[PDB]
This record gives sequence, C-alpha cells and structure tokens, in this order.
Amino acid sequence: EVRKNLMDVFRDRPAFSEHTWEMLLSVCRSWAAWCKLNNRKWFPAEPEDVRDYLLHLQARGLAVKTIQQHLCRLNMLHRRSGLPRPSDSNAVSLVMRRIRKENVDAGERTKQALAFERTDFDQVRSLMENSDRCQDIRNLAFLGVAYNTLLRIAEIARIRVKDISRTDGGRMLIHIGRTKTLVSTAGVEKALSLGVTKLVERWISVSGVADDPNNYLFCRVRRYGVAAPSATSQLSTYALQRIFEATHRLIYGAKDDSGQRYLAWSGHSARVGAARDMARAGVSIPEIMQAGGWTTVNSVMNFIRNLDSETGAMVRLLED
Amino acid sequence: PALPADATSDEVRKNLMDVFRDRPAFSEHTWEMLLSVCRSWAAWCKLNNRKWFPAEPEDVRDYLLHLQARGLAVKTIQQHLCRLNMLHRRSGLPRPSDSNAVSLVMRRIRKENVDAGERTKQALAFERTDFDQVRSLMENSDRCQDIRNLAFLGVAYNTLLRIAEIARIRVKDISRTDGGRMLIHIGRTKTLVSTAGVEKALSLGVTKLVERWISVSGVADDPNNYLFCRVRRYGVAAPSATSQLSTYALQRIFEATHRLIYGAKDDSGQRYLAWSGHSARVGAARDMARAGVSIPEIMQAGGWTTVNSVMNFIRNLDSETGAMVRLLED
Amino acid sequence: PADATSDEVRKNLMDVFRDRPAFSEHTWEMLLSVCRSWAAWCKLNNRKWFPAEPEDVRDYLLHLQARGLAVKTIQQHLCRLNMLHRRSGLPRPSDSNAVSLVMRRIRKENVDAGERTKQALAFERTDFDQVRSLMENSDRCQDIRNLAFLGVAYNTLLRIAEIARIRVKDISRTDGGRMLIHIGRTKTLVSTAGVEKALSLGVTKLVERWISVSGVADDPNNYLFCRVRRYGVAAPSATSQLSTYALQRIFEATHRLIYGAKDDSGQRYLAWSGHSARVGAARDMARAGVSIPEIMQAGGWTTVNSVMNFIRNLDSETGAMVRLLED
Amino acid sequence: ALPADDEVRKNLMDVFRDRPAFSEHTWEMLLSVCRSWAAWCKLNNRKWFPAEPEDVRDYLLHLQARGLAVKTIQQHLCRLNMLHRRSGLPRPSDSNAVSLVMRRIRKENVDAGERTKQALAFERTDFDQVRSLMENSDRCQDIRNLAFLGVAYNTLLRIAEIARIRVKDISRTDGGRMLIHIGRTKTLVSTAGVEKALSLGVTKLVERWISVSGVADDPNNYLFCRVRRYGVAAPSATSQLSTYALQRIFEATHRLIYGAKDDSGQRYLAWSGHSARVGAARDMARAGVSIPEIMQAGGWTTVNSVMNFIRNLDSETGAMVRLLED
DNA sequence: CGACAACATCCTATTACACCCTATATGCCAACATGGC
DNA sequence: GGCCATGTTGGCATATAGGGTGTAATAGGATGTTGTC
DNA sequence: CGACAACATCCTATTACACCCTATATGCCAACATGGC
DNA sequence: GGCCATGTTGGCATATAGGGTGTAATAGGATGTTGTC
Repeated sequence: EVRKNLMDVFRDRPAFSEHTWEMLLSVCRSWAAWCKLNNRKWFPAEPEDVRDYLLHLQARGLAVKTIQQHLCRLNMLHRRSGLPRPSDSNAVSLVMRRIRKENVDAGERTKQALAFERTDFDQVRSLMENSDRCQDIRNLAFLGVAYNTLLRIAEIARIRVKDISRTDGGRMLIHIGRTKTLVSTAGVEKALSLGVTKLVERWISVSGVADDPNNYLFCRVRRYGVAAPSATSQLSTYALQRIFEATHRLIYGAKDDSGQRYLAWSGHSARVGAARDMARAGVSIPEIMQAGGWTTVNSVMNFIRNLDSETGAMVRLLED
Repeated sequence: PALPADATSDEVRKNLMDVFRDRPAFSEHTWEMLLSVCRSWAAWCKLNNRKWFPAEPEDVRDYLLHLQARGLAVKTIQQHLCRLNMLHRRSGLPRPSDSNAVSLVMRRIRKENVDAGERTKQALAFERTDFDQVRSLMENSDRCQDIRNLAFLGVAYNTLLRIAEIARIRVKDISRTDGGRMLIHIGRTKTLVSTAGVEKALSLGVTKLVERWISVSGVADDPNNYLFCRVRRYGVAAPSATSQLSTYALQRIFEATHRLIYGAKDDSGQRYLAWSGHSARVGAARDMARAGVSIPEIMQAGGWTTVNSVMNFIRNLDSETGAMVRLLED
Repeated sequence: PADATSDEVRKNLMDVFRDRPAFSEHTWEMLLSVCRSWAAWCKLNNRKWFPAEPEDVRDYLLHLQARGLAVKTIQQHLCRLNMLHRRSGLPRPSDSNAVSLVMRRIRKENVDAGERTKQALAFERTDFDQVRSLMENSDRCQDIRNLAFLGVAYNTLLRIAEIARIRVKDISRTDGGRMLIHIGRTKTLVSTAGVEKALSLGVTKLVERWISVSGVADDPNNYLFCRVRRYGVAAPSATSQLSTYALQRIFEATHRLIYGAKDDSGQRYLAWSGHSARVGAARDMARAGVSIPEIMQAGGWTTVNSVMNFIRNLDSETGAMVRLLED
Repeated sequence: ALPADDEVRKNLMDVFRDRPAFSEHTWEMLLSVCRSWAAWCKLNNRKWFPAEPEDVRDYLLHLQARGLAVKTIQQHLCRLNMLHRRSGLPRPSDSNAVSLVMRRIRKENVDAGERTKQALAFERTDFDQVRSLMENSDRCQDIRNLAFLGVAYNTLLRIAEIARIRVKDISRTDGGRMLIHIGRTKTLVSTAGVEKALSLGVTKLVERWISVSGVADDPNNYLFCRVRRYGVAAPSATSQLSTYALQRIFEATHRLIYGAKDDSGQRYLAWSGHSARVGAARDMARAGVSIPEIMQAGGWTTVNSVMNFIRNLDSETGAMVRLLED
C-alpha cells in the first residue's frame, strides 16, 4: 500500500506543481544523505531521527521557514503513502517551535523584495523611451506590465498573443488562466493603462510576435538585437529576473559582495511596489484585493507591511 | 434504461425499485443526460473489458483520461463523473470520486486542459445598439414572422427571461398596468423562490410590439393559448395551447437575426459565434452597467445570486478596469 | 411517549435534553410538535415511531402532502425527524433513497401545480412617512411607543424578537446625537461583541420622546419597550420583556388604521407583520443605488444570496430595464 | 514538577523536555488552569486526569456559576485540550456533552447581558490636554511619562514592545525626526513594520528624556527606565521596566486629568496599554485615513477589528442613516 | 364576578439565513416532420 | 406525388444556476391572563 | 569560424498564499521590593 | 533605621494576535547552450 500508492501519486505528476515535485525530491535527497551519514534508516522516518535532523539544519544556519519546509516535504511524502505524519508526534512538533523561537530571539526576520514604486517606473521610463533597441523596448514594456497587472513573472511568461484584447477605450486586456492560487478556465482579466499599452504596442509591432496568435508575448532577444518569437518555447523566468536586475544595475550601479538577497530589484518587486503605492494612495481594501488577485486581507497586509514610516499617516497627523 | 443491464448485487435491486417508483423526483434533462452518459460508460467498458457496475477507481480513471483523449472539455468530464456518482449513490454504493485515484487524475485533467488554453466561452452580447439596428430593419415588415421575432427580441431583452420561460408564457399571463405597460405574470416557474421575480414588466415601445403580434397572429382568441407559437410558411400562424415553440427554435431566431446583419457564420465549429439565448441577458447587463445601474438592481433584473457572475459580463468595460489603471494615469 | 430501545440511545437523548438551552427554544417547540404529529400518525396507522423506518416516513410525508400542507413544511418535519435520530446516534431517515426521492417528488409535484413561498407585505419609506404624519403629534402613550418602535425596526432592520430584548443600558450615543444600540444575540450571530445599530436624527427624537413619556430610564436594566395598559399606564419591566405577538399586532393595527380591515380569504401577509420592516428597507436600499457591501452591513448578512432573496419581489414597472428602454 | 498524578508519561517527558517551545505566559495559564481543575476535582472526588467529558462538563458549569466570562471558560477548556492533545488522549472538546454545555454557557451568558469591553481611547485631544498640563515641569517623572505617552500615541506599539526599546535602536533621519528600530519582535513577520518613526514634537520630547535621564551613556540601555524618589533615574541595560508600571503611567495620568477610578470592579474605566492604539485609529479614521493605512499603522490584519474602534463615529453609521436623513 | 383594553401563552404552519453540494438548464447538431404552394 | 420553409425531437457537449441540511427565526389563530372601573 | 551576448538548466535556500486551529498578549489585583531623604 | 514614592512579581481574569499544514511560487549561484555578426 505504501509502495504502490506513491506510484499512484507519481502517475498523475501534473496533478501537483512541478516545483513541488522538485522540492520533494530535493528534500528527500538531503534527508537520505544525512541518514546515510549517521547510520540511520530513512523510511519510514522515525520522530527522533527527524528531530536530530531538523536540529542539524538549525545548527547549520538555515532559516526557520526552510526547515519547516523540509518537515512539510516529509509530511507530504509520508501522508501521500497513507503513513502517519512526522509532525503528529510531540518530539518534532515541539522542536520545530523551539527552533522558531530560538532563531527569532537571535534577531531573525523574513526578508521582502525591494520596492519598485511609481517614481522608479517613471525614472526608468525616462531612459529607455527614446532608445529604440529591441532589448530596451521589451524590458520597459515588461516592467510596465509587471507594475500594472501585479502578475507574477511566471504568469507573464505564459501570456500568449491570443489572450490580448481591447476595451472600447483602447486599453488592452490580458486574460490569465492559471496563477499560483487560481486554476480555472474562466480565468481573470487584468486591464492595462494607456502608457503601458503604447509600451507594449511598440514591442509587438517591432518584435514580430503578431504573426502567430499562439506566439508567446515576451520572448528572448539575441545579441545584436534580433528577436526570436516562439509559440512553443516559453521565456524562462530567470531572464525575467535578470531584466529587473539589469534595470536596477543600470540606474544605481553594480551590487556589492555581501551576497545578500533582495539587494537589487527582483520578480516580486512590482507586486509589493504597486501594493505599497495603492496603500499610500487611499485605495480601499476590495480594490487592492482585486488588483492583485487576492482572496484574503492578511496577504495584502503582509505585502504593504514595510511602508516608509517617516512619511506615514501618524507622522503626518501629528503635524497640527 | 433497459439497454444495458448487469446484476450481481441483489440488495441493490431493492434500492433501484424506489428510484423507478419516484421517476418524477428528477428532471427530464437529468434522466436523459444520465442515460447519455451511461451508454458511453457501458460502451467504453465493453470495448475495454471492464465491469461497469459497480465501478471502481482505476477503471474509471482510464475512462476520464479517455474522455480527455477525445478532446472533451473539463466541465463535461466532471458532468460524466457526476452522473456516475448519481448512479452509484442512488444504488447505495460509494462514489468512485471519493477515491484518491480518481480525484488526482481529475485535478490532473483540470490542470492540463487549463494550461492547454481551454477558456470558458461567454455568450455574445445582444445590446441596445444591436436591438435598435434590428428595430430599424424588421420594423415595418408585413410578414407575420418578422413581427413575431421582433416582439420576441423585445421580450428577451426587456425581461432578461430565459428561453424556456418565454416559451411557457400563455396569453392569460399578460396584464395591462395603469401606465398602459404590459405586465407579464410568470406562470408555472419550476422554482419555489424565483429570485428574478414572478412579474416582469415591459416598456411601451415593446408593449406595442407584443400587441401588434397578438393582433396579427390571433393568439388572444383563446386565453390559455401560448403567446409565442409557430408561424408556418407563407405566414400562417398556428396557435396551440397544447404545444410549445421549442427553445431551439428561439435560438434559431437569434441566429437568424445575427446572420441577417453580419452575414453567415464561420466555418470554425465553435460556440457563441452568433447570438443565442443568453445574449439578451448579457447585453442587458452590460447596458445597465454602462448606465451606472447598481449591481443589486442588475442582479435583481436578471435573477443572479452571485456578484462575480455579473462581474464577468462587464469585465471588459472601462467602468471596471484595474485600480492600478486609475492610479497610473494621474 | 418512549418505549424500550437501546441504552446508548436513551443516554444520548437524555444528554441532549439535559443541555436544552444550547439550542433555540423555537427549535424545541417545533421538535416536540413534529414528534407529536408523527407519533399520532404512527399510532393511527399502527406503526412504530422510533426508530423510524424509511417507508413509514415516506407514507407520512405523502400523507402530509395530500393533507394540503406546504412543501417546506413537510421538508421541516423531515429535517426534525433527522434532528431526532442524528442526536440519538442513529442513521438519518433522510439518507435513505425512498424518503429523499419522495421528498423531491413531493416538492416538484406541488411546484408544478403552482406554489410559491409568500413574502411579508413591504413596509417602505413612504409608509413610514405616512404613519409619521399620522401619529407623530399625539400625546397618547401608545402612539408614541408604536411610532418609536416602527422607526427603530425600519432604521435598524432588526428582527422583532431582537428589538423586544433591547435594554436601556444598551443604548449609547454619538456626538451628532445619533443613538447607538447594542444587539448581543441575533439569528446568525451569538457573541458578546455583538453589533451596533445606529439610528438617525428623527428616529432618535422619537425614541427620546418614548423614553421621556414612558419613564423606562428609571433603571438601565429596563427593556426599552414595554406593555401599555389601559388609560395609558406604562408598566416598565426588567424581568419580563414584551412579547412578539404584541409587536405583530402593532404592525397589523397600524396597517388597518390606514387601509381598513382584512378580508376573509385567509391568506397570509394580507397586512403588515414583523418581517415587513426588514424587507421594505432592503427594497428601499436597492432602489436607492446602495452598493452590496453597504447593504450587508445594514442587515448583518454574510451572504449576498439572502439579500437577493429579500429584494426578489421588487417592482419591475419602475425597474431598471423599463427605465432604460424608455430613454 | 507541578500537581502530580503509563505510555502518556513518556509523552509528557517529551513535552516538558522542549519547554522553550511555548511562551512563559502560556505555561503560566496552563499551570493555573491545571491548578483550578485539580482543586475542583479533589473537592468533588473526580479523576483529574485523564479528564472525563462529564467531569469537565460539571467543572465548566461550575466555572459559569462563579460568574466568569465565556472567554475565560473557553481558555480553561483550551488548556485542558492542550494537555490532552499533548498526551495523545481524546480532547474533551470533541465529546458531545462538553460541546453542548459550551454552546449552552455561550447562549446563557450572552443572554445574561455580557459584553466585551473596549479600551478607553487615548486621543489627540487628551494628549494635548496632558501636554498642556505637564510639558514645562522640570521633574524627571513628568518628562518620562510625557515622552512615553508620546511614543505610545505615535508608534501604536504595544507596551511590551515599548519596554524592550534600547538606546542603540534609536536612529535619526535627515528631516530631524526619530527612527525607532524594533530590536526583537516576538515573531518572524511584523505586519506593523520593524521601523517606526516619530514626529518633531515627539522627537524633542523623547530626546529631552534621553538628555535629562543620562540613558545615552550606554547604547545598550533601555530607553525608558525606573524613576526613584526625588527624581533619581535608574538607567539599566538588563532590568527592563515592567508592563504594569507602564500602564500605571496611563491610569495615573487619567487620575491626574479626571477623577479617581470609581469602585465598580470594572475594566477600562481608566486609560490602559490599549488606549493609545484605539485613540490613534479613531483619530486616523476621523482624519480620513483609509483602512489599509490604519491596519498597517497598528499591525492589525482584519478589517472588522479596526472597524470596531470607530463603530461609534458619524462617518461610519451605515446606509439607512443617509437614506433617512433626507 | 363582570366589562374592556391590551396584552402573554400555546400551538401548528411557514419562512429565513448560512454552509456545502449537484442537478437542470442552454448550445447546437443530425435526424425526422408537415402543411401550402 | 415534390419542395421548401419553419419547424420538432433526442442526443451529446457545456455552462449555470438551484437544492439539501441544520438551526432559528416569524404568522397567526384560539385561548388565557391582568389591572383598572 | 570564433567571441559572446543572452539566454535556458539545475539545485538548494527562502518566500508566498490560503484554510483552519490555538497560542500569547494585556488588565488589574494583593503582596513584596529598595533607594535616598 | 524609618518610610514613602514608586515601583516589581506572580497570579487569575479577559482578550487579541499569530502559527500549523498544504501547495506553489521565487532567489540566485554555478553551469551549460546557441544564433550571429
């Protein structure tokens, strides 16, 4: 049952995400390695061994949410085979909490993406607007779409040409079928502004993606400025990160050698940027939840949590 | 249903007896769909050598993947699975859907077909501009058919009723208000609580249309006669009071009206290429949204009970664009 | 009665009856009523009533149908037998195919014969204004109390039972003079935080007048409204609240005060009732163009379906579509 | 360890081994509830562990008979649930009887007239009146308290977070304001933000305190410290100012302004630790500041919680009021 | 005890809110249908 | 007889409503109660 | 052709979303604490 | 020493914030790959 069950879950691989099946195998790889190094059987995972293992991961210097992720992957591995979850016995459930508290006491916080607020969009726009290079048009159009629709980069990577339409006012409509939370055929329709519409029109006209309606919107642009529209090859998200990084480097310069995360703009920058800008502009809750595709408010808060408090509502209120 | 029959369980035999004892407990389009699904299931079971009752996880999974292989939609596969669940549950047997084997493959199909580019088709909008362009064409036609169809396009747009409800309208259902407007009192709606309301009113502009129809067709000669009936060739109307104009016929009216304006259809083989039964409702919703009518009044006009359903019909407007859109142009 | 059946069943039933206040009093009234009807039918028909057999219940529901009773009533009886058996720890009679299918069949048969659930006759803004201009100047105690009540019920959309449980210590105030009212227990929410219904200026004035003339402010624990005895003798109480029957008669007396008597057909909702206050206000908000989130806030709704269920009987003549097509 | 009484024993050793998994206060509530339960059980001759559903029922009804709030009883029940689930035993809340009497206690106590009380708001008007009273007085006490009320009203921080503020966590900006960096938050994610800022007046007040108290000597010193008789400041880098004294500031200020707390045995008759946040949220809602801004300024993660603070305002009186005022 | 206003109590019948669930519509085809020219 | 509108009837594909279940209210008539003349 | 810009691939570390469950703060009390006049 | 201002310490009472568990995404280095002047 716990052998010809997994091949039952493995049978329908696209039932779960790809990244899920990557991280599961990864965590299992690490777990197996640590188990072979310390002379311990790795299946089924016994609570004490799991405890010492999570303790090891803590001792190494890994974050809390990473360790919790391994424990969750072991949970999935066991539960998907009808076996008792490791996080059901106290020995693990408690040491997890202890690890969290001990790490937080050390002064540990979860990092967030670097803000890509409106002023940055403008400052960038006043640099690549004149330039008619196939790189600059694409990148600027992509920053525009990213800041306008608050979509994740993987979602912008799957935007086919046959999804773009138009409101009667001339604004573009992007239809998204699958997101991180929503997986429906009805999907959602994110509307673009006018400026972004011009920025993307100027890319569609030049790149030559208007040929096949099944073409991917954003595509790779090779060395000397030659585009390569494909309807089968999706533009990787890593490139979409490198675009943000390239822009940020273009403006502020190269980043240093500390090797720290979110020191430059990333794929999550536009989301938190638009969220912060909307929160700062008196936009109500349901509108912010709609613009970002959120079904909860805690998420919105978790996004706009790091607003610059010096120009906050309180400091402004204590003016009088 | 006596076309495929396998019997090994006799406890089940008592369970089906009550099902046949209370046939009216389910609608016609439910029994028809159940048979239409079970014949497919039995056929595929015969061609693949699998016992069709009681069904089981791994054998049903193959059937679902087979339905996906035929390029069918997700909601239709869900429909088949649901009918299988009905057949199983009404026989006192557990549902094959509960098992992880069928759930996982179901969600697999739902993910795959979504990534393949499957999109739910919303009906083509029949709006005020369209209807007025119809009323500029078929207005002074001596033909009885054009009068009937124009009156119908008036009722459908004005009342936002569904074709089956328009078909059930008898002559005695029509009242005259104090303001001379026609008050269509809905007869036998198959629902206790009719959220849309049980009396839909007409404007004067449509009232004169309906009046012209009844005075050039002669349906008001009998109080129990169906309002919209069939108009036979060379313009000979045929009242009934015992036979309804099929819904397909009304759909044919809509298709004829779209064809009459924008030419013949496409050789694409799809849905909602032309106007249909939902057209008047969607278009009216859009026209109320453009008129700044509040969502509650719209939902009360159509009879919807969910706001998102209405929001789907107006998502391509400028009224409900993004907040970021309004934030980026100031 | 009872009659020997299990030991775990008696213990469970006895356990449920023990903590009677956990459920509504009306739930118990109706449970005992349904059990009485079902038991009487059983003895008349020489059958056992516990545990209920799936085809004794069927004949019973068919009997109720042919008795002239409504669909939802039969439905309720079934749901209550279920409420008995599922608390007893027994299989529900609703889960057998006979009962469920005969239930659906009863519903469909009665609907196809022309049956619709009635709604309370609406008490709209125009009616509140008419009654206002009718009573507002009276020195008579009953008129003051009644008008104050109608004002509260129309302004707050509170169910009459919730209004009859309003104490003076529950009423606070805003700077603008607008009265605040704390409601602790409703039909959907049972919490200590409760809700804070806010009155307008005029309604506030009405309630102020009622408070002044009645003298219920002598104790914060007094119920806001109370019974008026002959010759206008007010009897403020803190131990005994006003019944909802009286609250209904207020509506009925007010309605017949304007539109004369009732006719002897026997149909329901010929005159105003307790629910009339809610419905009307809802149909006054939809017509006014009030957004959904603001309407759900003024009634304590968590679903839009109930709102639509409320305003479903709006006037189509002055509706949006007729307005739009006659431009 | 605590009130004594076989496979469960190993699991309780499991629980008591990893003790820093729960907060200290969690442990104290657990031990308190266990003590009350054990006492009531010994009085009525009942096996206090494993807790039977019936005995738990009688005990909950007893706690109700004592005149305790629904939330308190719920807390006791949740502690017994904690212990029982931590022992692998069936939680009493899962049984029918306990569920029934919990529902019952709820309905009956709500019908009794029980209410959840809101903290008395400490708004701008009150802060300015207080500032008008003190401000010039050259005593260390008044300076400290003024600075504290200032920071509390400015940052909307909870008193325990204000108590942990060290001098090294204070920064300065170009504008001439103060930037209080939260040293250690109790969590992994801070919705309220980890960088609070102060206005100019609040800045000059706080820095007046820092200047006159001598806490600037050590960057590791806590911002607010204990003040002794005749105004002797006691700067310490280890001994944190307690929360009860921090709210003593509030209620003593409320005494200085108004009268004295009337003997009714009630809460929120005076200002407490929550007063600043409530008052600030009310001031922002009054000023027209949107709900997201407020929720982020305070750290609240649900709209209704903030809506409760301003349920008595005029701008939020519902639609029927707008409909009728015509 | 009554009159009499104005209630409170009981009872069966019926509607109402909210969470989770599935049935019943419409879209549109190929396959028959039928009266009036 | 034939032709051609102008339909009608499963049948199958696909989308959208409506109902089950649980608990708690109101609707209203028949009857009982209660404090003054 | 060679450089090589401009990407895709892989693995591990870390965050994001959402439904659901419970932990950990504050309120305020009585009893105890300790410098500095 | 004494004594008061002015706190601090656990407790019980009450309320408000945060985490657990599942699934899916991104962050970014190290490494490999491909048209194209």
